[PDB]
Parts: sequence; structure tokens; C-alpha cells
Amino acid sequence: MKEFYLTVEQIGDSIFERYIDSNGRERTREVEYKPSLFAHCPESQATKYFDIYGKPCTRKLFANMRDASQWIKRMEDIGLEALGMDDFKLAYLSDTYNYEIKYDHTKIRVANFDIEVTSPDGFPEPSQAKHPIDAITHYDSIDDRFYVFDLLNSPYGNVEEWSIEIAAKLQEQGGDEVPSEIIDKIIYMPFDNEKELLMEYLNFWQQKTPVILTGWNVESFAIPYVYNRIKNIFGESTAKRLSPHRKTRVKVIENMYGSREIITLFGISVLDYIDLYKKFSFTNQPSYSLDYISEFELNVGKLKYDGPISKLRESNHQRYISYNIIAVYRVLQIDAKRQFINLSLDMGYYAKIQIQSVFSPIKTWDAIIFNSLKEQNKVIPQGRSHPVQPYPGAFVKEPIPNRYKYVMSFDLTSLYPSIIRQVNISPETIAGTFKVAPLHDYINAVAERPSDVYSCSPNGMMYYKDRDGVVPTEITKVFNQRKEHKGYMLAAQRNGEIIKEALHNPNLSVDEPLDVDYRFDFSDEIKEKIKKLSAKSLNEMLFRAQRTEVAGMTAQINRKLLINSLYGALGNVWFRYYDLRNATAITTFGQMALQWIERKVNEYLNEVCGTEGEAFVLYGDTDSIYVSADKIIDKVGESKFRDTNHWVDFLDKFARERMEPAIDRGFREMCEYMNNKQHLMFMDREAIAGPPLGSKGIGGFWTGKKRYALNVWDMEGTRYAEPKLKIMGLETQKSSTPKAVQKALKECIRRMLQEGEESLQEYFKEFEKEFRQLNYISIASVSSANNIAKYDVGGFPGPKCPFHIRGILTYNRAIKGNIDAPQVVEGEKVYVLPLREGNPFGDKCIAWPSGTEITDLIKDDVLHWMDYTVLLEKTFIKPLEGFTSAAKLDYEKKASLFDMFD
DNA sequence: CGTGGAATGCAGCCGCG
DNA sequence: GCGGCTGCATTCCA
Repeated sequence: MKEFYLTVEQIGDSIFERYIDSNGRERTREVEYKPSLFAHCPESQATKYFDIYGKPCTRKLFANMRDASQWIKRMEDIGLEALGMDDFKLAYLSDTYNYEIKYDHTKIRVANFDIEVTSPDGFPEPSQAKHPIDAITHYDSIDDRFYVFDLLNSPYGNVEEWSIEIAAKLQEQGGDEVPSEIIDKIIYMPFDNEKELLMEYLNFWQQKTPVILTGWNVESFAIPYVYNRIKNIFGESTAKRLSPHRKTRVKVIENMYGSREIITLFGISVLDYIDLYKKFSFTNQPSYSLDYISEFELNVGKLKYDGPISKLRESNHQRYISYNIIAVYRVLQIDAKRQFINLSLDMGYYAKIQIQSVFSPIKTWDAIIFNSLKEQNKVIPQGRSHPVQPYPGAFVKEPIPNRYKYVMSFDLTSLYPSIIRQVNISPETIAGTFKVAPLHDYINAVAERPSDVYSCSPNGMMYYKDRDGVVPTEITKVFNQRKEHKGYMLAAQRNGEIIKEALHNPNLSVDEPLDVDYRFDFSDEIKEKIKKLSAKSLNEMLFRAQRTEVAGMTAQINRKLLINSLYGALGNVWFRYYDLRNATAITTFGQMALQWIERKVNEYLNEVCGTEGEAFVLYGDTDSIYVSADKIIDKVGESKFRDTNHWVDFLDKFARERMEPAIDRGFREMCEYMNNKQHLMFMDREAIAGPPLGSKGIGGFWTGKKRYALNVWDMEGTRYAEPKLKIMGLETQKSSTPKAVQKALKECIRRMLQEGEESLQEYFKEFEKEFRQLNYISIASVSSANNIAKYDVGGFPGPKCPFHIRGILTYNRAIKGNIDAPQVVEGEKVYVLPLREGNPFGDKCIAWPSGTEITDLIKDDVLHWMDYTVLLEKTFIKPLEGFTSAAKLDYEKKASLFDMFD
């Protein structure tokens, strides 16, 4: 098989690499890699190397990376550019694997673990690791086994062994309900003392050293804990065995008002699934704990248990171990879904970099570009330093707060990557500048044409139209790849149909499954060849037919990820190809583009509706625009439509046959106006919203920028059986809104958009009448408490102490002198509730930890003094008032008309 | 080290017979 | 007594 790398590290003058050799066996090797950097040389000197600017460079082959680094230093002291890949691991990787990397994940050891540390005090700080590790479940992808290490005796109790039989049983049976899929994949290992446990684990760890290390928070907890626990009990060199090259290093990170340390293990790639999630989930959740995410992704979280976790081992050691096992597994399941590990591997090997760098847009693109330029003997620019100079971004139209009955949204395809291609923006394509006129003079097409020789941008930047830019070329390549892969898909879906006929018209003749490439389209000599084929073996020809299709789908996703993570890199000063003028060129262009089309779409909808100067475009936002179709409906009559689905088709037909052509004509003019290298501005109809035909409901409403709601029926050609509410920015997406409320808000909105004023009123009056009878946890506002002691002057609010930080004070007091009371930990979230004066608590509000009910020590009184009026008014009424005001509706009859004023 | 647009809860001032 | 503003807090469109 092809030979690929697992991990690479540079340890002072040496390259340590773990890799899969030609026979599939894992290997590790040390190499005194000889790096090569480049310097500019005179034309007289003949070479095959030139920088991206065409200037000739002489190649310099150093004896060791140290010398190379030393050289770069001297070059900075003289003031001369030092071209070449400064990251020697990348270079080494480029040379050792100069060909499309093809790996077999089946040979890559992916470890997934979690630990348990019984702690009486607070959270057991990893940097200290003051308490014994009483459990470790470590899953190995190569063996597909869960290795459990159980501590039988510790200063916190001596327990019996964990029963697998009991673990398999049902809850109602006194069991732990550990799934039947992993019940036979468990290997239990109890121990008498912790030293015996740690040393056995560390030993197992040498036998099956992970290549990829994952888990939930394993990088900020698990790893540091185990490492420090071992370093303190045994010495530091023993703790270093966690690294296959016996090298570690502590890193420091400052998040908010404090810091945390992680341990770097040379020779391993740590992809903490919590970070992996946050980066590729693209679904911001209110809580990122495994229990929340697992419940939200798997529809079931981590096992349940009674009493505090710090006492679970002493109270029910059986559930304690099972809870540990299930924790590891829950993460494995989420991955069975999102497949973010694979997403990392295939992405890392594409760019040819350390898998853990998949977290950096910069590192990935620098790696991708470096490899391209290298193939054509070109030398990359020297990483230069740049002052963080904020530049303008996307244009967002200030909407007129109001209701909108019919709406049609349109979006531009990959706006930023597109503009880079169309204008041909790149550090080496800069040709010159030109007298810049007010952006508006460009949007209304009244400014002088920038130039008739160079591709231009509204910020005054001019680019060569002939030469191919380095950046643009590279994006285009990825775009072209995403396409060639949809091709391997939209085909492996049809070639799979000519095979799906296994029972439709089966045959016989028992033999091996037909040998053909399911990817590339089938042949006629093979289409007629599948006649005399066994219907039994015919199934395997569909396993690959279905496999290839997915293999394709799992191909474009990665490509769009790169495409989308380019502008950021390019806009990031630490990027090799960064350039402030280019970033502003891309971005300012986007603005002209979005407002130029706005004008066109308005000019057109007026010259089609007869109107003189109507504002059809009610909102814009970076790359999309929302249009009002009201005038278009009235131009035919709502009565002239059978049902809702009838006026919907009308608009769709109108957009594709009238709008698109208008839009494209328009954008083409702009391309000619800016004398761009190529027309790439493409819009597509996105949504179509409106109220149910013959219903007193309003279309939707806009409160302000980024804040609105629509009732959509057709999203990009996809008609819904039931209209879906598209609420954006409103308080329904606000995690801080108590359930009962945030719920009641969506229903308030729905009634507004599909039923009308009167319906909304009926609901509001109902909800208020049935508010007290709602659960106190449900009607409570959630908040995260940061920096509490800063406003805690002896148990009381300090310098303008926040509302949520106040209640924490009233709480810390009410339970001051109790360890059984749920402790409110800094950096976490808490429930908040107002209190009526005269309350035996001191303050006007109280807040306790989240996901937990108020301690029975003060629960009774809290549930007796919580100010119900103040509560509703602030979380329901106040925000609904925001919606109804903009929508021009009342949520309460007899309201005042003059309120809108003063 | 992955870049700009922008929309509020409170918490305290200041300005007026 | 409540009407302007400003305190950065915190989240979210692209």
C-alpha cells in the first residue's frame, strides 16, 4: 500500500516521525532532516527557483534545521528576505510524501478515554492532581475494545469489583443498561492500589500508543491530570512516557480573567472532541458538556445517578464505573455521526500537515499553497509581521422596522472566495491604484471607470488581468475539485440504480461480484455484462455503489470547508499571503456588489410594476438581500390564487424567469465597469415567505439589523408541507431565555405570522393567566456568572454589581455554612429569579447553579417569595413588546394608539 | 493566529423649581 | 421621578 505519516515532530535538529510503512505496520524513525531555504540572487545567477513575484532566488541547503534557523535570524539582522517554508516539519512532510496522500484509517490508532477522580473538595485541579484517579476507560480503535481500569481501594473508600453482568442489565433490574453493542468489547482490570493502576495504564499506553487522542475535555482535564498525577507520585521522567518520544511541554493559555495549562505530548495528535465539536458543529449550543451535546445529538446523554458525583463511588461503585464507560462511548457515538475525526484526517493529509493543525485556517492554507508553489519550483514569501489594523467589512442595510407580508430572499454564492477569483486579488497581482470616488458613486454607476487595463476594486486597488494569481488559482483548484467530486457522486448514485435491480429482475450463476469502478460512470460493455450476474453477489456491487456515493459526499464538505476558511486566513496578519490592501479590496467590493444589485433589483421591479421609486429591497446583509413581493402579488390579486401553494409557485416562476436574468444582466455590467478578470457574481433565490392564503396573519417582521422573522414555504426549490418559521436574532434563539418563555415566544411569533393579531392576543391573555402555575425552573432565566468576587464586597454587591451576580450573593449567604448545598462555581451558569420586598433573603433576586433545583435549605421560601410579576414583565412582555411594536400589532386589546409617540 | 457588521440587559450619571 | 447617554458585557448575521 501507499506509505503515509501518522505524526511528525521536530526535537532540536531532529525529525521524529511515526508513520505507516509499505506493509501496513506502524513505524517510527529519527531523521537529521536537511532543510532548504532561499535567498534572492542576481539574474546573472542561473536557477530554477523564483518567488511568486518572478524574482530569481538561490537555494541554500543547510546541514541541520538549527543552522537554518540561525540563518533566518542573521537575515533579519541584515534586512533581507529569507524565502522558504520556515516550518521544517511541513517541508520534511512535503519531501517525504510528494504525492496525493492516501491513508487507511484502519491502521491509525485512535484512542478515546475519560477518567474519574473522586474529590471531596471542589473540582480537582489538573495542575495539582491532588486526588487519586479511581477510574479510566480507554477505547482503542485498532482493537475496538474498551479498556477499563478500576481502583478498588483509595482514601475515599474500598469497593468491590465492577460487575459486567449487572452493568448489562436494565435499570428496573438494578443494572446500568450498558448497550449490547459494546458489552462484549469491554476489558475489565481492577487494582488494589493506585500506583498499580497508573503503572499498568502507562504500560498499556506503551503497547498501544495513540496516534490520535480524543475524548471530551481530555486536553484541559484528562491529559493534564494523568500526567501530573504520575509526575508527582513517580518522577517526571516516568510521566514523560505518555509521549512516545519521551518529550512533553506545558503550554499556557489565557482565556478570560485567568489561565489554564495543557500538556503537549510530542508524538501524539490531540483532537479534543469538545474543540472538534465547537469548530465543525456549526450549531452553537447553550452548553457544551457531554451530557448536553450527547442528549442533543444522540437523543440521550450520560447515565443518571443519585447523590453528588463526589460520593457516587462510595454510594454506588457499580454505576460509577458504568458511568465512566458510557461517557467514553457517548463521544464515540457522536463521532459515529458528525464524523469529525475523519474530517480531520482527510483534511490534514490533503494539506499535508500535523493533524492537530486542522484547527488553524492559516496553517492549513499555508500548507496547501506551499505544496502547489513547490511543485512548480516557486518559493513562498517570508512570513512578515503586520500591525492588527482593523479594516471595513460587509455592508448591512438598516431595515425599516415594520411588518412585511411577502418576501423573497436571494443569496450570492461564496461571495468572498468568488470576489478573489473575479477581481484576481493576490499579493503578487497588485498592479496599481487609482483615484477613489465615494463608494456610492460606484454603486449608482456615476463614477469614472477605474481603468480599462486592470481588474479593479472600489477601494482603489488594481490587479493584473493577464497573469494568474497565486491565491485565486488555488481557490479555483479547490472549487474545481469540489465539482469533480460531485461528479463522482451524482453518478455513483445512478450507477447504483443499474445495480439496485437485484430483485426487480434477478438472475443466477454463482460467482465473485463483478469487478468495475463504481465511481466513474459505467460502460456499455459492462451494462450488458451485468445481465448474466448473480443477484446474491449483486448486493456487494451495491455496497460499493452506495459507498462511493458517500465517499463523494464526504469529499465536497471538506472542500467547501477550505473554501470558506480562506478569507479569514487572508484577513489574518499572521498569514504568509496577508495584505491589508487586498483584504479591503475583497471586502469593499462585496459592499459595492450588494448595494449595486440592490439598486438594479429596485430599478427593475419598478419598471415592471409601473411604480416610480419603490423600495422593493427591504434588507441586505453581506451577500444576501430580501425583497418585498407585495406589489407583485397585488399586481394579480390574492383572490386570483387557489391556495397558498399557488401564489408561491407564482413568485418562484417570476424569480427564475424575470429576476435572475435581471440580476445577471446587472452584475455583468458591474464586471465590465470594474474591468474584472472574470464574471463570478451569482445569486440564487433562497426563501419565499408569506402568510397562509386567506389568513389574518402577517408575512413576517423586522425589528432591526440581524433581527427578524419569516414564515417560509419554499427554500431553494424545496416546498414544505408545513411552513417553517425562520426566526433570526430574536429572543427565541436566546439561550438566556427561560424555556417556558422562549417557548411561549415562538408560539407568539407563529400566531403573529400565520394567524394574526387576535390569535396572538388570545394566547397572551392565556399565558399570563396560567403563569404562576408554571414550574419555577422552567420560568427561570439562565445566566453564566463570570468574575463574581470582583463585585462581592463581603457577601454584598460591589461596583455596580450585575443582576445575576447579585442573586449569587443573596444565595451564598442563605446557604453560608453548609457543604451539602450545591456550590455555585465561578465560570459556570446559574438560574436567576426575582424576589418581592420583605423577603428573608436580603436582595431583590437570588440565583443558584443550573440544571439543578434549589437546595431544600431555602427552596420553600424562594418558591414563596419569587416575584411573579417582575419575572414575566422582564422576560416575556418586554421582548414581545419589541416584536408587536415593529410588526404594528397589539398583544393586548384596548391598548393605546398614542403610545407609539413619546 | 479565524475577519467585520451590529442588537440589547441592567448599572450609575446629569439635567430640571 | 424619569429622560438622555455610557458602561464595556455578550451574541449573532454574513
